[PDB]
Amino acid sequence: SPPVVDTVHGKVLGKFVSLEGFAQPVAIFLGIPFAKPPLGPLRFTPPQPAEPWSFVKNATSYPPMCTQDPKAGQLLSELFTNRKENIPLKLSEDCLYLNIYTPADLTKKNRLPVMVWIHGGGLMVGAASTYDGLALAAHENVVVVTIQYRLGIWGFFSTGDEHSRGNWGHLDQVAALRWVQDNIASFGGNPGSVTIFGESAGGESVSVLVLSPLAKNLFHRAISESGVALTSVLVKKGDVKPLAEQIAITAGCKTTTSAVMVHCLRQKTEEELLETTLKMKFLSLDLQGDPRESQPLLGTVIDGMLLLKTPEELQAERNFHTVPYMVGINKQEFGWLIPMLMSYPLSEGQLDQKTAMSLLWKSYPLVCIAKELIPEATEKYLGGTDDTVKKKDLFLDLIADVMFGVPSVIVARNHRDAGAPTYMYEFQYRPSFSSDMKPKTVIGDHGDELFSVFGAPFLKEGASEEEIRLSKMVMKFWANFARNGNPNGEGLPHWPEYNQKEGYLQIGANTQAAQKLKDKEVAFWTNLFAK
Amino acid sequence: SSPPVVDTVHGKVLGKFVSLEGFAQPVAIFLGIPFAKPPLGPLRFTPPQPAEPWSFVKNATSYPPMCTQDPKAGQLLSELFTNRKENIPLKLSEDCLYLNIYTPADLTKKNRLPVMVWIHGGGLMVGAASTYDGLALAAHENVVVVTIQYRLGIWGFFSTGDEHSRGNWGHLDQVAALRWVQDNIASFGGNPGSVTIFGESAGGESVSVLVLSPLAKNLFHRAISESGVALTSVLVKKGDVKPLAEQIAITAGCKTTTSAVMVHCLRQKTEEELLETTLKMKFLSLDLQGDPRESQPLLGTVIDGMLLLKTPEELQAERNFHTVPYMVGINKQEFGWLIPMLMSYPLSEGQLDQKTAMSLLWKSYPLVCIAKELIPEATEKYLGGTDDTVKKKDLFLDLIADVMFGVPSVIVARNHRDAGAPTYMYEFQYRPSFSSDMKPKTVIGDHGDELFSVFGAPFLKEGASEEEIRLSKMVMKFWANFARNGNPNGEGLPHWPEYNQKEGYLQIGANTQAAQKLKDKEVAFWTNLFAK
Amino acid sequence: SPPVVDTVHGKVLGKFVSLEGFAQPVAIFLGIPFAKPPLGPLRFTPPQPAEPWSFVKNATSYPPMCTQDPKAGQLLSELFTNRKENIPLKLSEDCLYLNIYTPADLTKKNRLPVMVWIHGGGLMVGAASTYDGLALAAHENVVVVTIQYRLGIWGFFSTGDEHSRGNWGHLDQVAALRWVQDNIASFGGNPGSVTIFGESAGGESVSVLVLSPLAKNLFHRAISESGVALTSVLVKKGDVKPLAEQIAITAGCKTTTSAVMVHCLRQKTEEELLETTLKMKFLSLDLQGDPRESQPLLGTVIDGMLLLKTPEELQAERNFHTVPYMVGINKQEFGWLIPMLMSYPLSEGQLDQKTAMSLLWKSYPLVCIAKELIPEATEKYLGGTDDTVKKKDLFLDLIADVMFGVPSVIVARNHRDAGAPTYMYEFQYRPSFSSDMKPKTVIGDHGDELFSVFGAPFLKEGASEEEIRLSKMVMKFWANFARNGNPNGEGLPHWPEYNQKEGYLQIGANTQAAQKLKDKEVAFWTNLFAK
Ligand SMILES: *[C@@H]1O[C@H](CO)[C@@H](O[C@H]2O[C@H](CO)[C@@H](O)[C@H](O)[C@H]2NC(C)=O)[C@H](O)[C@H]1NC(C)=O
Ligand SMILES: CC(=O)N[C@H]1[C@H]([C@H](O)[C@H](O)CO)O[C@@](O)(C(=O)O)C[C@@H]1O
Ligand SMILES: Nc1c2c(nc3ccccc13)CCCC2
Ligand SMILES: Nc1c2c(nc3ccccc13)CCCC2
Ligand SMILES: Nc1c2c(nc3ccccc13)CCCC2
Ligand SMILES: *[C@@H]1O[C@H](CO)[C@@H](O)[C@H](O)[C@H]1NC(C)=O
Ligand SMILES: *[C@@H]1O[C@H](CO)[C@@H](O)[C@H](O)[C@H]1NC(C)=O
Repeated sequence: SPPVVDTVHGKVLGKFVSLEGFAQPVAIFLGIPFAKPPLGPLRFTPPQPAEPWSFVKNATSYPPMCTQDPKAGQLLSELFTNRKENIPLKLSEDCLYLNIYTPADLTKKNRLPVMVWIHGGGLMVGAASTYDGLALAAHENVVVVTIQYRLGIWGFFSTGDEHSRGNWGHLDQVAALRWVQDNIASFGGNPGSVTIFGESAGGESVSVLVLSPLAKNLFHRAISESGVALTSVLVKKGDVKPLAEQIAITAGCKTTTSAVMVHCLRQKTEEELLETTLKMKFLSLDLQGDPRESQPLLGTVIDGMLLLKTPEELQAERNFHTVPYMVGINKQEFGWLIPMLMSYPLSEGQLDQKTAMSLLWKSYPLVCIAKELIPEATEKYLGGTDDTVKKKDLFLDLIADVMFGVPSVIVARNHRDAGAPTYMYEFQYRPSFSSDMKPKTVIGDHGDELFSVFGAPFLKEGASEEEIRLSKMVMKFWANFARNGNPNGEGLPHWPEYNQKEGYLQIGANTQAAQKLKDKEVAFWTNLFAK
Repeated sequence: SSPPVVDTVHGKVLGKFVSLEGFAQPVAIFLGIPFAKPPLGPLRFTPPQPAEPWSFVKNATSYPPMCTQDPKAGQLLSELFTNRKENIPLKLSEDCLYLNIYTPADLTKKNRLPVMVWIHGGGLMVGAASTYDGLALAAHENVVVVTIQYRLGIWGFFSTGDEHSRGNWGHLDQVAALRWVQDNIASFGGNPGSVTIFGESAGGESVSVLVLSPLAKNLFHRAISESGVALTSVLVKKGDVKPLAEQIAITAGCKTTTSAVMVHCLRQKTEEELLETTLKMKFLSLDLQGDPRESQPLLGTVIDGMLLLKTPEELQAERNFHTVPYMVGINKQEFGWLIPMLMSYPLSEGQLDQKTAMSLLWKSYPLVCIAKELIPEATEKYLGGTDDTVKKKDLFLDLIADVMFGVPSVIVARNHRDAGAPTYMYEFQYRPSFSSDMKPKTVIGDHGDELFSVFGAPFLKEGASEEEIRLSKMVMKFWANFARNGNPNGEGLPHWPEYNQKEGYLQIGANTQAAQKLKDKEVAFWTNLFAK
Repeated sequence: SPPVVDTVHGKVLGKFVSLEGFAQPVAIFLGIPFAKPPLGPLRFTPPQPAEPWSFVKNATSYPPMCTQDPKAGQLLSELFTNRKENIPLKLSEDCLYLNIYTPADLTKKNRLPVMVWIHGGGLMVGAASTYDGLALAAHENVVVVTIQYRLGIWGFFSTGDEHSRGNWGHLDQVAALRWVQDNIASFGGNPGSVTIFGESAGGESVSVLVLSPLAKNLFHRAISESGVALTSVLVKKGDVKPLAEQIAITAGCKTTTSAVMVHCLRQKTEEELLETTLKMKFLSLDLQGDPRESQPLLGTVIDGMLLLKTPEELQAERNFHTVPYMVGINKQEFGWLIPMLMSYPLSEGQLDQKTAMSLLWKSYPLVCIAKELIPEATEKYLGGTDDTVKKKDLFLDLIADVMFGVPSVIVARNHRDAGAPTYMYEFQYRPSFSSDMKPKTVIGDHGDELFSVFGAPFLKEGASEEEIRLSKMVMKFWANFARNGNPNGEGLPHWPEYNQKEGYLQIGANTQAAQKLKDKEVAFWTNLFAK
């Protein structure tokens, strides 16, 4: 009969789902509320605990995804899902739910490691239901939890002061982790061993939680995939008041004071805030006016609750409570996916430096390179050869290194020097699940590792023995890390720890260890930004 | 100093004098003259009506607003296509049926200069007349330049397929502006007996549409279509238009019970709600999700029974159209950069394998209409010649350009010629210094590049080489000679052969010379392919 | 291939439908517009000519029915339709359409008689699509046309002055008759021979058209089935201003002036006017307050365009169209359907005079019998027996006679005395198509003749031979009347003309002639109301 688990707030009914090659059916619970719906006065406020229910709550239907651009959200889900057919999702402000995939025999007593997944999507789009934890759970014997949190205006609107601090979405992630602590034992998970992992904005969220005192003791291991707190495009520094006013004005609100803007925005309907979102044209590279004034995403701010100061300052603090941390990147972070989703103005296979400099300046919101420095940056990367074809490839490497490569290594180095176990990787592989619109030459594009991590080869059809093995290896590395804070194990290539030798693992068709990931790039960019 | 005051049928207008270096007679410029009644309220989705007469003098010296459209796309396109020094920021408004006049004539005396009426492009969804400054062309060639505006998007082309909302309101506005020219241009030193209509892209398709429409009879005497004709499928809705109409009404929160209900409901919506609906439909952007055959890139021309009695193809099969001198042209790389960029094509890698190419070509259905079964043959034909992946990408862009512009342009020219009318063709291949900085140096003759020569950008903007200056002078000469005689030829200019059975055409660029049989093989390949 | 006809405003495409045993198929055209949609500023104004269309208009789907109580309209359509299955109809203010059923060979030239049907429904509900003309058209070789007209508030709102005269629905009826004159020949119809017929409110409409100068030359024969201009409830006499104001107030409008009330009601959405309609509780007997103040329906008024004076004044003046006129009633007009639809308070097979008197006073809006006269009226109908079962039956008769019986005979008499051919009938048969909720004892209830007139026995599945025989005879009489202004013909029982002998036909399983229909009832009520 259907699995029924008892949680703090009430009973929940899930369903059993078997996976070829496993005798123990996985118990799946969809749409479990971990907080009170952020509706009405609750919009733009920290999450409150869910209210208890009387009988058995049916947890067998996908929850709606947080309000976001429905077309961009659906496209993204289609490109990222590990399941056979993408699941159409409904939109709603009532989205603070989480899905659980437990391989534990609930009739007995278990304490399996827990892996909490934080999806990406620039903090503007995305959903938990996009990711099916069936394969990872069944193959690695771990409890997989996929959570949701407020996005866009709903999750990050900030006036820069106490009337709307911001980071609601991040507070939601924290609320989910607190929920896991109080309830995961009932699903056969060990609250004493929770690993948080995510990619892109999800990786940046994990990185933020790692530096936050609010998340202390809510997790014991962390994994950031293609995204950290130093990925400047997701973190807003300085005064955020101007942005708040641009949003309120576009929404048809007065900007008399912070309290007035917030109060007015709380009165707007979901559709009105969604229409405001579309007018702001987020997720897109603005090619008009001054690049310095364009804000393609609404993200993390230094609110004073979640983050006491900038991530750059919080890293140097060699004494906070640490946890094993794995930080990785993909070979071509800006190879296709991101540029495509941002309508990046690149269509020619040949790029000249004059144009490169123009594009880089227009890319200010993503790279933050002062106009006076564009020449140096461009010359450093493109002055290499006289092949304009190779020049555009190097240009894509430049964006990638600034957005993910250098930030990741800098975070890893600081985590290491803080005395905590650190691991790094570089993923280079072109999955068969890639979009038909993605050139075959792109290898290790943003998000390419997700298919291996969530066992797509075991849910989706068609996959070479090589792709299947790669997924088994990756899931093993990730689950081993979940269990012991060390990815190593028998039958797996050796993954050196990221110490002073800066060893890291190159993951792909052929997997081996290497040293000094992005060494020269970090040196160059650190000196450039120093100016 | 003393501003020029002209007497129009509806009242007096006051303009301003502007001097262009190299000419004694200052050009009299009149901005924002209304040629129709503001299409507000119950007038939305109906034919344009005559402007109301006014007393005293109407000050015509401020740019009029551009018709309601995506403000970000509208403004960006304006910056990319303007020929003046600084782009003029424009206001949005449903009250947009205005035109600007640039007359080089001496209004104190009598003048009958040839008149050139410009119709801007922008997929019938965006654009403005003010983007194009007629000062240079007017002074340099002694012609009266008129830039007109017309309703765009929902306001200009919403159609229910029946009598409740036939559609083509934007084209009816173009007709009304031409009618205003006939009745008023003489007062500005123009000759209503010699009116030339020219436009680029959607503007070119409009010109082509006017050539095939009974409503435009005796309104123009010469025509020029630049990069766009009535056979550019994407702009001409063929088949049942009801589905698109219902989808627009639904998005606007309207019931679809009957056509009259849809129309009545949309008429009650505010300008902002319709603009929000427009932004939600996400027009002029490649939809990468779902079935490509359901994507609706834009709202456009329909066979309404008033403007167009039947499809363009049928109208030309039978020589049923205005046999005025016609110049049809294209640029070397129509889909080179500007359009793929504005439509958000996924070409960040700049390279492309055949499998990826067939995938995008299929997603490009709304633009090219190539059945999935035919994609392999179409792709093999263009990319199979080389193994280089970057080159393949270049050939892929040529393939899309040939289908949207190249082939349609030649087919139209041939039908116009075979109808015994004077026909001319050209292929523009040059990269202006006024190109966007984000546009690589390898893109030459991209969509819109010829506009800078036609409107004398080298004489209004700065940094033009002597070669570019010489090109613009030659092009304006050709265009104005054509406007004057229906033949572009003149002393001092390369010989431009007429597009007859020999199919001669002019290659315009750094090197300007006559050639023959433009896109001959391509027309043959595609005419056969589309026949299954 | 499909039938394509050329009409003044353009081409229309219909469809061929064959009837078992008929060689030539019937051409059917559904939803042809005969006027411009009465939307926006056209609400509460006379109908305007329809705009022409350019190609071929597809007229093969049923048009919507004019806005009205959706629950009530659907129920009524289901009870009256002659089709095998009732068609669900959509609501819309855009409802000025008509359906055509022509048995003619369109490839030739035909001049078949035309019968224009005006549906009933108290001028508050109803639809043309409820009535299928296939059978009547094929069996009698006549062109059948079913029309629609504005209903309720949209069709009859009147301020009592020039700012909103009222009777928009009747003007819509005139517009359709005008369209028939200009276009019917194209459908094989003869504009020189048009017969208008309807039942209930449609019967009253036909009666009003006979008295209106606006309809001269639009028809040549008329048939009123259970309803005439003397059926008081459908005709507003006196000052209509108070009702106008009550509707305005219910809709949230000010009543400062007529123009202000009209202008305000024009800005209301269809839904708002429908909600106002529901709050008014039309088509329902009000059991609260003074019976004299309740208005169960919005109807005809003496506007000065359609009607220049009350029917009574126009009859005395002998000022009207002297076309052949057939006027009939059913045995039990208030037998079940109407009392049921009005939520009439009667659930006992027995009724005492005291209760009867209270009910009759409550029925004021339907009968207009002053309270001081209630005793005499009641004593005259019930006082003859002690059987309280027979008393309630007699109570229903009294309502029926006052609403239909007497008014019909008086109208027949005035028409006869005006020198025009007149015929009367009394229908007494219980169709097998009656509702399952209608007691078997009710015979000749309101609307029962409709199934015979429209040939339900030929469209519905398996009707008894007796019922089939009755319908063939009725359609025969109706069609002979249509072509000759005299129903008589070969093989049909003799139907005497309604002259000084006052002969009329008793239609039923046994059809025979009789004399002096409701003669004593008319004498009684005429004397009573004269007080
Ligand atoms: C005319 O309209 C009808 C109804 O819209 C079309 O009929 C087809 O679709 C209807 C259901 O959506 C059905 O009622 C019809 O039975 C169905 N069959 C056909 C094709 O007749 C019809 O195609 C239209 N014809 C024209 C000339 O457009
Ligand atoms: C919306 C509108 O009508 N603006 C018009 C303005 C106003 O008339 C003036 O600013 C006076 O208010 O001036 C013009 O006519 C003009 O000078 O050419 C252009 C423009 O169309
Ligand atoms: N996944 C995305 C990320 C970023 N931008 C994006 C923009 C559009 C769609 C997806 C995105 C910025 C860096 C973090 C990841
Ligand atoms: N997106 C388009 C633009 C232009 N023409 C177009 C023609 C067809 C389809 C899309 C188009 C002209 C310049 C502005 C952009
Ligand atoms: N009140 C009346 C109702 C109906 N018809 C009527 C016909 C005439 C006069 C009053 C009527 C049909 C059913 C609903 C009520
Ligand atoms: C739970 O809901 C699902 C549909 O989402 C349904 O299949 C199932 O019957 C429900 N369980 C119970 C017992 O309500
Ligand atoms: C005409 O309009 C211009 C622009 O606003 C203004 O500067 C000028 O004073 C006006 N002249 C007249 C005639 O009012």
